[PDB]
Amino acid sequence: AFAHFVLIHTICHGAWIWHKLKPLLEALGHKVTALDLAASGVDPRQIEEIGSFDEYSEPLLTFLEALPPGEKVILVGESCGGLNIAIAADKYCEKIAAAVFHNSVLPDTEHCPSYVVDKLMEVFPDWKDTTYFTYTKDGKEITGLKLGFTLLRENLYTLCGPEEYELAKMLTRKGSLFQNILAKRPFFTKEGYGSIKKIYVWTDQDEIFLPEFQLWQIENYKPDKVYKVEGGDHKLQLTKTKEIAEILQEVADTYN
Ligand SMILES: OC(O)(C(F)(F)F)C(F)(F)F
Repeated sequence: AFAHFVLIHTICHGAWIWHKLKPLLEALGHKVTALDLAASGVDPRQIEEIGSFDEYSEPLLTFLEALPPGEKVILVGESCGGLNIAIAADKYCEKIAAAVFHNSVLPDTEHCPSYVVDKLMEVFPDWKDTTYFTYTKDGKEITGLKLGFTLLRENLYTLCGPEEYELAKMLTRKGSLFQNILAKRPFFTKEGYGSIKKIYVWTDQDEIFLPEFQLWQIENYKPDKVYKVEGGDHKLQLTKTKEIAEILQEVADTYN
């Protein structure tokens, strides 16, 4: 079967990390949309204009609003992309056949939206040469960040080629986890987000979202399906592109 995959990058990244995976899925017969979220990739906004993870998710929400009645998509989110999935599923659960988490945060419905991110900062507290700044938007002080190049090299793109790591140094932008805004956000609902099928893809070779955090998330909010990819790194759509496309074909053949 063919599905329409909507690929959702992580913060400080853009549609471009999917540049290898999107032609592979299309060569399998699938339709693929690779969005730039607010102030990400070649989106015209800067991060200081964005006051929350919900506003940051506007390109995905606008995309889902434009789907004609009865068209469903499979959302695929990498790293912080799981939070954009949770936001989208609370507005458009009928339009989501399934959600695939790719070395991604897995929000739940029993704790606050920031919960999984609070646990990530405890498991991975040293972001090496990542720099931080603050800005104010709608009376809230938000901590922005720009991922350090050594963190990019060693923890995110560990096993990627120098031409893939070069794209990350050239294209990663200032972003924000909006953690303090997520902490005071209403909880993801059981009827929207809680109702969708969740497929959890990960590698125990991930150098930022370490096995303790990912195994902690699997036990915290049980996925409908778990796939463990052997080897690769945090960017499995670059180091294990073929393997991710095979898993996504299986999800397409399972969830309607
Ligand atoms: O997903 C990241 O890019 C961040 F957005 F959380 F910073 C990470 F991989 F660096 F953690």
